[PDB]
Amino acid sequence: MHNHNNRLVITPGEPAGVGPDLAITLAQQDWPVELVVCADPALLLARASQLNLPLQLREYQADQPAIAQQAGSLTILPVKTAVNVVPGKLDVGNSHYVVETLAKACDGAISGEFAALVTGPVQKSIINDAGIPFIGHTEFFADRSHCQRVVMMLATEELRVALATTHLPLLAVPGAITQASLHEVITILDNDLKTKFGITQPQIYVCGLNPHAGEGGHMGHEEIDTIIPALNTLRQQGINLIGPLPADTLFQPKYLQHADAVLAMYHDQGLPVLKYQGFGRAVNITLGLPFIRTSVDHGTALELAATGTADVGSFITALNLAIKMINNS
Amino acid sequence: MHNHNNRLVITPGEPAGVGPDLAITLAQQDWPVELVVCADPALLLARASQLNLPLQLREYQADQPAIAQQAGSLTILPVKTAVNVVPGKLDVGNSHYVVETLAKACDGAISGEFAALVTGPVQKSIINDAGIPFIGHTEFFADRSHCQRVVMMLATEELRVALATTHLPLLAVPGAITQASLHEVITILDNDLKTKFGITQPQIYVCGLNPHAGEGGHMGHEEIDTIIPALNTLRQQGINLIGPLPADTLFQPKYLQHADAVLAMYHDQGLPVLKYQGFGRAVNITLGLPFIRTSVDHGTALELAATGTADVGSFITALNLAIKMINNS
Ligand SMILES: OC[C@H]1O[C@@](CO)(O[C@H]2O[C@H](CO)[C@@H](O)[C@H](O)[C@H]2O)[C@@H](O)[C@@H]1O
Ligand SMILES: OC[C@H]1O[C@@](CO)(O[C@H]2O[C@H](CO)[C@@H](O)[C@H](O)[C@H]2O)[C@@H](O)[C@@H]1O
Ligand code: NI
Ligand code: NI
Repeated sequence: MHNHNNRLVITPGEPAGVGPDLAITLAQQDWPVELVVCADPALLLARASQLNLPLQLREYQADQPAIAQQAGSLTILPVKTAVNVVPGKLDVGNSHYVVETLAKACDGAISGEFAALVTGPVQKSIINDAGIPFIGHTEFFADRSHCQRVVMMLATEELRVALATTHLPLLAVPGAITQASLHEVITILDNDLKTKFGITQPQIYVCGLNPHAGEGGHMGHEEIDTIIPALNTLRQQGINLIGPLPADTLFQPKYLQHADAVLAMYHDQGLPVLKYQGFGRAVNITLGLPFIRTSVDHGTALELAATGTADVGSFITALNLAIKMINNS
Repeated sequence: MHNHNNRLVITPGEPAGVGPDLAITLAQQDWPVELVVCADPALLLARASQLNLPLQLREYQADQPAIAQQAGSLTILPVKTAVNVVPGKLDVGNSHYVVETLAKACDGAISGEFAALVTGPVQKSIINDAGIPFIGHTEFFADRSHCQRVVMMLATEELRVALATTHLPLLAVPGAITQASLHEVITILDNDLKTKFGITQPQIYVCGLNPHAGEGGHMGHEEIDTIIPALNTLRQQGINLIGPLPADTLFQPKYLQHADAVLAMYHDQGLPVLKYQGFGRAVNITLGLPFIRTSVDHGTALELAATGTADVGSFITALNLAIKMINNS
């Protein structure tokens, strides 16, 4: 989107989970944008009561100017649960409700009614148990957006890793890396660093696939046959790319500090460092969608729902990042 | 070895490299053990001159009591270079000398003449160019020790990762993990944590091979078919093992803090986090050898030889770890 307004939509997600707690907790401070929470209002107020935190919900008025959200409030875009919610207890009765809040939030983000979509956790199993096709937010938003390719990034305030491949068995990773696949992934990554993170000339640092980036062909051939040629084609199109580098070189701070994003070839090459340094404030950012979407990188934490022990760090950081992307855009 | 004396052998390694600088720099403080440096004495004194640091070499007297090394000195076990050494310039003429210092140091560590072997960097190419079979210190010491299996560990003062597999292309990793291979690797790892690190009941935490440790068979089958059964056999023999866990769970500090060592299944699953947090003070420790051996985790840094800019952190930490292993043993 070339223009962004001053309203963000938040879906708390699974009502039995901690998303509601976390939304209510986020709401105890002032924000520079309007926080439009798509959720059941009774739930939020009752969860706020269970946690002993105050909360006033303001009706969402689409035709009004955004009002920067004030401490002790949220702006509600009300959607009703079908059944009573009991914290910690999944109930198939409320899955239509969860997915409805996603649909609404996604439709808004698409049109630009909402400047960014920030998501709390949902539970795939209970959604499926209600007969609704669902894997994650990513596929639901991609399909509803008619978005043909997305790229996963995990990011903290200080470090961004994107993945060339995601939830594949290790056996399948080398075959899944092609020149075509890397072309698509890096184009999206470079495009969003510019358009979403507002970095005019992103420096993207790339991991080899093999240990020591293949050590001259002595420890694998994928760097020579596939990665290097793909990067060179992209550099011809103007994308600033350094690598491929050994992962255990690149992930030293002395080099990391130079990267705007790192592209890991596979899940466990990239995520461990981020989680190590993340202090539980890591944020999932879905690239390639036609709008800004950030997310918590934890689950529903059902056992912690309504306890006051759920950590708000991921959600606060997700919302913080969203807001910078709205602006640095 | 059931008993350790108060003498450590240091091989500075490649004379044209930074190993000599680093040895001379280590020597500017007091140590609780005797530091027997197997190297050319003219080289060390000349490198000390180039770096403007003082240095007195004490002749090594095997039949005397160890004397705790004093600041401004080393104990020399002299071995002559064949040709003049020029910092930064590899010379095939001196490779026989490098390998001779390794042989001597290794023979001593074997017999218990030396309580631990700590190695500076060597350069494989120049050793090979002189017609001498060489890959690394590890294979040279393993073969000379008649040691049938070694396990690589990278460790800092705060975190230890061992690897189930090392310098293999990613394609080869899943096939290289067997019940047999994991049995051998974990036996060695557990044995050395007890005998070398002095941890009576090591808690070893194990990564799955696949992302999310295979997610119940939905993201790979190796955890179910191979890893889990291997760990259960080992737990029957009394080895305390937690996992397999997702790498991007396990490498969070909140869980790491509980592990005495982490076993990563492959190189890039384990090393990046260690290097990230290592601040360049990471130490390679070779497990399974019949003596304690620690090492720098950097190369010869030829361009930095005699500049005073080479970082001593890895070497200081390597020597520090060696000394604790001598004692905690
Ligand atoms: O040993 C590293 C190995 O990685 C490659 C890429 O596959 O090169 C990387 O490392 C080089 C420094 O060792 C850099 O000059 C290069 O730009 C970087 O891509 C291989 O060529 C090399 O053998
Ligand atoms: O999703 C994790 C995945 O890993 C396995 C091992 O392959 O189990 C690990 O994680 C469980 C918690 O989710 C622990 O109970 C277990 O001890 C640990 O090994 C799989 O069983 C699971 O599907
Ligand atoms: Ni994942
Ligand atoms: Ni390596």
